[PDB]
Amino acid sequence: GFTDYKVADITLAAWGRRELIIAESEMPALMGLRRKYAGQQPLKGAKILGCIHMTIQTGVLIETLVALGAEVRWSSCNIFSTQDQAAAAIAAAGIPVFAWKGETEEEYEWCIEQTILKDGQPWDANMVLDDGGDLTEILHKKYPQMLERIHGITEETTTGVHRLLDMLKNGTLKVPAINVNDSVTKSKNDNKYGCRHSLNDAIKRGTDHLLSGKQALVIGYGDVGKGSSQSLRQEGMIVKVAEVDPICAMQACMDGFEVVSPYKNGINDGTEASIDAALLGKIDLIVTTTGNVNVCDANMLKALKKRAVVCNIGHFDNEIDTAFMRKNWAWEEVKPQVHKIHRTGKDGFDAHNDDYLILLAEGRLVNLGNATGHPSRIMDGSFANQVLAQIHLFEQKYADLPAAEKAKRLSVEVLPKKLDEEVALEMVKGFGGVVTQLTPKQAEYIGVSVEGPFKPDTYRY
Amino acid sequence: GFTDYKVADITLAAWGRRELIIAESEMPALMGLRRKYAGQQPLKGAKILGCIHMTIQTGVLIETLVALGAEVRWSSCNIFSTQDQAAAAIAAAGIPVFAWKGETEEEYEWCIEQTILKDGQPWDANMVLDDGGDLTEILHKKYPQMLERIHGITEETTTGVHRLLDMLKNGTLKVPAINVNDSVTKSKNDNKYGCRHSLNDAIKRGTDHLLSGKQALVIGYGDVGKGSSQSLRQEGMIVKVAEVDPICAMQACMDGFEVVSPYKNGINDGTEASIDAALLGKIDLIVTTTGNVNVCDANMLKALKKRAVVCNIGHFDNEIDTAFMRKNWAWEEVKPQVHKIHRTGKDGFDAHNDDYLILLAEGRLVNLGNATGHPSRIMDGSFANQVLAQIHLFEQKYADLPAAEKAKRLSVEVLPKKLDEEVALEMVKGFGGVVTQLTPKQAEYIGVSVEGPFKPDTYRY
Amino acid sequence: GFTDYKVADITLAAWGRRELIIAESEMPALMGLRRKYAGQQPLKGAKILGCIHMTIQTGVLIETLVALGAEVRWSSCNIFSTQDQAAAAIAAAGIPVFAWKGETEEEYEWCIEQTILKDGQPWDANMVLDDGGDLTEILHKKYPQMLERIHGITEETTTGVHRLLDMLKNGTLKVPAINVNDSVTKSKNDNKYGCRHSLNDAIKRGTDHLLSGKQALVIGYGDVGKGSSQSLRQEGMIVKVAEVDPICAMQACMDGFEVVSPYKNGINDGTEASIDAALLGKIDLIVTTTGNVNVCDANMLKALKKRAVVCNIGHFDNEIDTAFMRKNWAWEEVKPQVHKIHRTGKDGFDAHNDDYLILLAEGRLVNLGNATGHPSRIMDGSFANQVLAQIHLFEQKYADLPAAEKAKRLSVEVLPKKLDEEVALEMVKGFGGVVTQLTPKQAEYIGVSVEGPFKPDTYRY
Amino acid sequence: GFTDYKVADITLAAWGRRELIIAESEMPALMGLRRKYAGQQPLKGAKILGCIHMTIQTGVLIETLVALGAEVRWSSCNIFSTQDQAAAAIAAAGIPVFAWKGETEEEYEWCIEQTILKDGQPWDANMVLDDGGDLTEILHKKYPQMLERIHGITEETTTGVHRLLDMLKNGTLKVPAINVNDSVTKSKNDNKYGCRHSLNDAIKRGTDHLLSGKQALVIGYGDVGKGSSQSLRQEGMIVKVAEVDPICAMQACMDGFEVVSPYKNGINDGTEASIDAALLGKIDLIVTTTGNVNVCDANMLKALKKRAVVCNIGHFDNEIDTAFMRKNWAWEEVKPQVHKIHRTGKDGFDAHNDDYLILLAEGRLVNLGNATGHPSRIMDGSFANQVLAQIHLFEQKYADLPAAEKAKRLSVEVLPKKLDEEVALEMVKGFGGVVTQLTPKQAEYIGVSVEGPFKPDTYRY
Ligand SMILES: NC(=O)c1ccc[n+]([C@@H]2O[C@H](COP(=O)([O-])OP(=O)(O)OC[C@H]3O[C@@H](n4cnc5c(N)ncnc54)[C@H](O)[C@@H]3O)[C@@H](O)[C@H]2O)c1
Ligand SMILES: NC(=O)c1ccc[n+]([C@@H]2O[C@H](COP(=O)([O-])OP(=O)(O)OC[C@H]3O[C@@H](n4cnc5c(N)ncnc54)[C@H](O)[C@@H]3O)[C@@H](O)[C@H]2O)c1
Ligand SMILES: NC(=O)c1ccc[n+]([C@@H]2O[C@H](COP(=O)([O-])OP(=O)(O)OC[C@H]3O[C@@H](n4cnc5c(N)ncnc54)[C@H](O)[C@@H]3O)[C@@H](O)[C@H]2O)c1
Ligand SMILES: NC(=O)c1ccc[n+]([C@@H]2O[C@H](COP(=O)([O-])OP(=O)(O)OC[C@H]3O[C@@H](n4cnc5c(N)ncnc54)[C@H](O)[C@@H]3O)[C@@H](O)[C@H]2O)c1
Ligand SMILES: Nc1ncnc2c1ncn2[C@@H]1O[C@H](CO)[C@@H](O)[C@H]1O
Ligand SMILES: [Cl-]
Ligand SMILES: [Co+2]
Ligand SMILES: [Co+2]
Ligand SMILES: [Co+2]
Ligand SMILES: [Co+2]
Ligand SMILES: [K+]
Ligand SMILES: [K+]
Ligand SMILES: [K+]
Ligand SMILES: [K+]
Repeated sequence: GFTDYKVADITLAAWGRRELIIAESEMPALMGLRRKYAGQQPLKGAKILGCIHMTIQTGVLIETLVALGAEVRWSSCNIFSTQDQAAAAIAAAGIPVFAWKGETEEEYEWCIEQTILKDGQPWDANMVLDDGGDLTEILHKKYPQMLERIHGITEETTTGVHRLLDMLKNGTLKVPAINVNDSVTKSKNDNKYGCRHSLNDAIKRGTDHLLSGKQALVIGYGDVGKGSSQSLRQEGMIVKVAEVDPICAMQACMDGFEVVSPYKNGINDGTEASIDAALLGKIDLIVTTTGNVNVCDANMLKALKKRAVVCNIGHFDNEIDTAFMRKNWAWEEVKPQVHKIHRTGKDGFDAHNDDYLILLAEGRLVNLGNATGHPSRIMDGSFANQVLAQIHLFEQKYADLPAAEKAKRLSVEVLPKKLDEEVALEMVKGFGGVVTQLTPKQAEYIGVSVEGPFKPDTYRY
Repeated sequence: GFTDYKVADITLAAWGRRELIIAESEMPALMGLRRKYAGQQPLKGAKILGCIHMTIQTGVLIETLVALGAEVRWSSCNIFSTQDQAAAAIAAAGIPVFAWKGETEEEYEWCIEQTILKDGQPWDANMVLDDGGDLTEILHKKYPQMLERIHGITEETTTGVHRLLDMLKNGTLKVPAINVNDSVTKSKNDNKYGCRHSLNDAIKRGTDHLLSGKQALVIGYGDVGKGSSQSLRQEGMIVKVAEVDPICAMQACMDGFEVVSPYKNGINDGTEASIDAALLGKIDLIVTTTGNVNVCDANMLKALKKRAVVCNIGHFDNEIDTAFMRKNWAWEEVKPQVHKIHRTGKDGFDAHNDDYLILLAEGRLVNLGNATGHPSRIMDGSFANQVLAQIHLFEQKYADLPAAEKAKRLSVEVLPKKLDEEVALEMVKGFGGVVTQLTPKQAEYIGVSVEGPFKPDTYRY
Repeated sequence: GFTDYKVADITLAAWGRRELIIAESEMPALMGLRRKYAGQQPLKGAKILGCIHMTIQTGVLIETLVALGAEVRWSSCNIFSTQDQAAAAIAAAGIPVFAWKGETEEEYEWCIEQTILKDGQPWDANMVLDDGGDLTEILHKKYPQMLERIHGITEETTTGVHRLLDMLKNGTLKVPAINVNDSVTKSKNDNKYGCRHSLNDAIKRGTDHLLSGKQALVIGYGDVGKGSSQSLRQEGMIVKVAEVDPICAMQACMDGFEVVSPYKNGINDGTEASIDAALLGKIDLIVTTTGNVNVCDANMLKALKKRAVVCNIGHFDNEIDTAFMRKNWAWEEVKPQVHKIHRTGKDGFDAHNDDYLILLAEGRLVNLGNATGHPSRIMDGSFANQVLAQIHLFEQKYADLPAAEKAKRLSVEVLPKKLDEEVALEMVKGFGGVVTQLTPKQAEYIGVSVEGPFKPDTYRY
Repeated sequence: GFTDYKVADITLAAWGRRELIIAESEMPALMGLRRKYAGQQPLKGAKILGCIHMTIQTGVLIETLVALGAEVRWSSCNIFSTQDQAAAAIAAAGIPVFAWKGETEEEYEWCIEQTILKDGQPWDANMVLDDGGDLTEILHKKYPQMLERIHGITEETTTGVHRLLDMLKNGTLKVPAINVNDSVTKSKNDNKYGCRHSLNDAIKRGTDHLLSGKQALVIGYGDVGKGSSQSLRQEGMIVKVAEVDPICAMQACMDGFEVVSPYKNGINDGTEASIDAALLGKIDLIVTTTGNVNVCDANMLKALKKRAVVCNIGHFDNEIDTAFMRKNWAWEEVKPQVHKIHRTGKDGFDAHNDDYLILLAEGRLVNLGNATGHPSRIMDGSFANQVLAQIHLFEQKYADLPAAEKAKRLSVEVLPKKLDEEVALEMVKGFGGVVTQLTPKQAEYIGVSVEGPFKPDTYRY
């Protein structure tokens, strides 16, 4: 009798359920929270709007929140990141989900509205779980009355956290948020090792190209850039790295990479003459990891080696100037989320043309677009933090506080290190690792409790 | 024309000068500071007490301070870390230096005193550069009147910073200090990549042991532990990692290491029954990296595989219970800083005994004891921060300020991120790396200045 | 009106053609032969029975053989290795092909018969291209008269060559063969680096398991074992290696792997008491690479850690005792070529049972069964050797020769080193690599020609 | 007492003996032969002329030969490769040895003659152990009557085997020889992994340069070139590889290296204009590994980046045109075996000249000249083959055979694979590895004995 959903094929639910059962055995921290908190039901009464990639891993996150007492309405934060068997299994469980792989931009917006509205009217939501900030901005711009009764936002990714901090700076953030990205068991696990696992994964599934012996250029060397560069280098690629941050560039040099710039002397003056055409003429694969705009621009695309692969693993697809390629070049679909971009003109192409580029996921997040994103055992850390962040903000009950009390708690904060450590401990135990217990003398020698926390907040790991 | 020094062999000065000239070509950030601030002469009047490993790298640091206007009196912070040709070259340049490789503990204390006192009476020092805090504590415990004329302390390493913070929280810190260690171009360069370069280097010079295919156990996975594990793994060792911090252990698992404890279930009950004898019976090499006490204890040493190598790369030698071995086991010197510890007895050993351990540098920090420590191009980052930290505190002139302003500036702080980035930039240029310059639109997009700083202070890299 | 084929779905032909166009640009050695030999038509009159994995890469091989003048009738040598879009593209080109992914065993035997028979009568073939030797043995055991007109066999893989050598020493081999496997551009490219690329690829596609931090056991350390071990180790797995060959075990040790046996002291007495249960109880992934029988036996499977992944990348599925699992344990299909094997027994599994193993491709070649096998740029080397071998034996015309001179040519040979090098050179050029030309003085100095061959036949590379 | 020796410092004997006792525990194959054969005395009556690097490892080899019953007279095959404490320890055991680190070329020849002659007349030698072929050449050209009574030669290295085969081809080889180099436990252990261990080791001891993030060019990708490339890559260097063998170049590409040539298009046109100056102007370190002549020629040396390090790890120094640098450029000794080559003129140099190269070991093999060569556990394999080869040829008694029998046995051969495997087995056991024993069914399946040999002679490993 349940119809409050829209997925690609509900008959895929049994397959999704089999994969959810597997993923549970791969996510000990998330399943540890399920057992620890099921009796006390900390999310009883919570009504969570969720917008994050509708994968098998998100499925385990959704059912954990529900198991702790929440009701949810869910959509994906990307048009290509949904796993249809995951969405089908969630909808089969009676959970409102509006997501499928290959949405159009209009369908993407429609799916978010379907979570916001129930039976044509605003849902009685009181919590928000977001990845990238799209759902968060729509609520602020269009549904401010709903935010009055929402207790908090838990944001997954670097880009979303940037947008939250902009709203806080401008005095336009309406409810407090927890920066889930900057838990060490998120940023230094998800962003880095997740992309290490899934970047070459997506490139292989999309192209089946040998990577060993070829030239790669990674734009950026943050957490995603670090993991992305290792994903290619461990496959045998000759990887060069571009960065605007000299500290990250220093790490790239020390990690054994040649730090280069697409522009002569690193100065992009807007002309084709500032492009290091000799450098780009050798690159077989360029990956953007910056969260910035136009870091693989039109003039870089013009100068790339013939038949090079172009992909983005940053959150939004404007890191590559795909708009330029649509306006000027002919797109030939090899298969879903794999396109040959013929640089010979806009209208038509010789099917045996050799002057083309291969674009993955149409410039969207390549790991989730052409593969399945991060593996369950890595997302275990990010999503255990998500559950702890939902519990924390829901227990605070910001929406119920008076005006003078709301003002003292309107912030974008991170979880305490003690909880960060406790998530990490379950992850380590999941590998069969054994952490040593400090003796009382040792604990006093380095000035910490035997239980932790073991590092000051300034520690960078 | 100069006789206020004490080195092992002044005839080594020409050799040391030849290596100093090479090291300058390997330290562009430090030498870059030398030229930029040369005419300004910002350290004129500075009289710096310096206590840090008297290596060739420290030699370039000393002559950078002198070139900027400073007068110094120097000693080493470790008995085995001095390079005798470096100390000879410094002494030959008319700089008071009291350091040589192979000091006794008595001679170690005498060397720090020869810097503190000039011609029988206390020097009119006004600045302090320290590595580990031994000189800092002597000043506070034995020469507190000299601290009245001292403007600040610049501390190199993790252990010294811990001691600085303890004095601050007890109200005993007499002068402000700069945590040079927690610059990213220090901790995430020196502590990590330095030990990656110099750990296997020191193990090779001491034993010439093949490392590939053997079993290692690294105690600790902080910055030193991360670099030490990679030093051994990149040589092909099978590395297991012990940690008390679950977050660091999580990093170790994701980095591809098995996380183990020397104690069953990680619980040391002080008894041999708690030792995982099967695990330690397979370890060919153990390395301590914790900055903690007794992390390789007497019971672990008894259970270690025969002929296993024992060494420490933390700052102080008490990470290993060498006192137990001195009390109970016979020591056979193979060569300087290499001993066979025969577990068959104290008062004699069969020349062909098979039941022994190999101890490097008598438990003192092994990279400087059995090799030359970190390479010049890495210490470039650390010591560019040291010079900047000295310039900062000396310009503050804390000692000449009223009491109301003294208590306001009495702190242990780090250099601004902007200087951290400018140090990193010179290091990248030294590799031939080219950093990209943000366009104005990109800088506005991510909310930074084109000049930087490029990261929020919370960023962990 | 061409209907002489059987594929899964001919409407996939255009997709396959798009991927064949890309594959051609990834296979410069194969496409170089196609253009070097097109006008000469060296395979005019050749009628080739081909039996090898019907992949995109095989498609480029087939169309190369056709472009040089040959007629072919093709099947796949494995029930799971066909790429249906590749089979469709070939069938759409008017080429008899009988292959689809997911054949039953009876359909597999039927497909080879459809190549052997045209219109119910034995085809007038004169060449054989084989991978594994199944087609070769059927011709010898069932169609011997057909071998009177066959000029030669070109065998792709290690297992197939073993079978050819057994027939040669028994005097049952009726036509000469070329050992394509033992070209250096095959065995030391395909067998090693191919599995390096495609082993972790298949495991990710089948399970999406995180590999970093988990425990793997690779049975065997030949060419396939070496590449498989590197596939897992580069992902951060802790890899242990098993071997019966001490020389190969020595290489594993030096490469940084712990060498272990599933049996106590390496002695398999057939009892569970000989299984090293403590070792296998920690293994998350076992991979067989031996070409031998029952190297992952029933008692090993009983002792494996719960939820461990089991797969074989050797040629035949009897490396793992899947017959035991099919007889005693309950199989739950997750998706095609992914089965959970519940060790709770044979009569009903619980969907939430935790005591299962995950078997990939039902024990068949996992890289081809769960992914797409080796990438085009690697198969370029193997299939360029295939073309040269087919040319060589077809030119010899063994079947049209005197009996005395036929006996002089009945042999299992490898291609000459000069052609091996010429294949490698085109692969090197495909990477943009530039080899150096020896000067005549240098060529004399080492006793070679400037043109090569550069190594004696004893050289092992 | 005993005076039949010449070494640097006899008082180093005790230190050398302590390191010999350690090395015995690192060489289980060599010590296993000592244990297995001591009672049989297989070398009773053997009188071995030995010319090979007088290291600690050669010391264990010498004492194993003596322990099996032989007498020896020894010299080093390189002027810089002797460890003076090893030579002193051997002389102190009453064994004739003529070697010291830092010989002149004239002293090198004198040392070899001191082994050949005892008390001014030819020694009653009957066996030869050689590394490089210098001793072999002198006997053929100057002492042919001694070769009448010599039963054979055991040659260690690739360059020496080449010289043997030249003499055999020309009919000038007077006694049979065993190619020790081409045992797999030699060439694929010593040549590869030995240089992996000792190349970066020697570069660090000589220069203490940071290697990570810098540019290397390895000339050659044979066994030594493969090991040398890994030695630099595992340290974080950006390694480019040069080769003339396209098969070896193919392996470099697949191993993740860019394959380049010092000459434009790989062609030397006899002028500086054919030098890729852009490439060489970026190289921080060049290593020659070829066994060829002038692979780092004068014009390459002129175009190398300022302050680049230049070293050779081939057997002979003529891989680098050191003669050109001697004639044209000023040499400044940094320290023993480390020279700055000032490219500003032959006359003199400014101490602060930036235009110099750093040459290690004056172009002689750098691992032995600037460090200690391969570690004991690797040399265990090579030198166990040496002992077995000495036994095999001494037992054959070629010198006592009639002319007609000599003709049937005058050859350059390798040890049988069975012995190669038994050497490997002891090396594997030294790591704690456990080799699996084949079942009788498994042995029959792959067609080998359960005892081995396990591979055909064609197998390349
Ligand atoms: N696909 C995934 O699974 C996944 C996971 C986590 C984060 N992300 C996304 O990836 C992006 C990066 O995330 P992060 O956590 O690594 O952030 P980060 O801030 O740590 O790294 C981004 C880096 O890009 C560099 N950069 C910026 N502009 C540049 C330019 N023009 N050229 C070169 N370098 C430039 C910055 O210096 C910075 O170090 C974000 O959009 C984030 O949401 C994706
Ligand atoms: N020799 C060198 O060149 C060099 C360079 C830098 C720092 N250091 C020294 O090395 C030490 C470590 O420095 P760091 O920067 O890595 O500090 P860190 O705090 O970043 O790392 C130390 C780690 O040890 C772990 N640890 C503590 N007690 C433990 C125990 N009983 N068992 C297992 N793990 C345990 C902690 O959890 C922590 O992660 C300090 O003494 C520092 O001064 C030496
Ligand atoms: N799937 C692919 O893409 C692919 C590619 C090439 C070859 N293959 C197949 O893989 C198999 C191996 O090929 P290869 O070239 O590596 O052959 P190989 O002879 O070089 O290696 C096989 C190794 O297995 C070892 N071995 C045998 N029995 C063992 C046992 N009981 N325990 C442990 N080790 C044992 C042998 O010592 C040998 O070193 C063959 O069947 C071959 O046809 C598959
Ligand atoms: N120092 C040591 O410890 C050590 C150990 C073993 C061997 N060696 C010596 O090292 C040398 C190489 O030994 P190997 O066993 O590796 O021999 P190898 O034949 O296996 O490798 C040498 C390689 O050099 C390549 N080459 C030749 N001329 C070249 C040129 N002009 N440019 C580029 N590449 C070129 C060849 O193609 C060949 O692959 C020999 O002289 C040997 O005696 C030294
Ligand atoms: N430590 C060492 N002791 C003795 N011989 C060595 C050592 N290192 C390398 N060699 C040998 O030197 C030869 C090259 O001259 C190689 O064949 C190798 O076996
Ligand atoms: Cl010439
Ligand atoms: Co998102
Ligand atoms: Co110190
Ligand atoms: Co086959
Ligand atoms: Co030699
Ligand atoms: K996934
Ligand atoms: K140093
Ligand atoms: K493929
Ligand atoms: K050595």
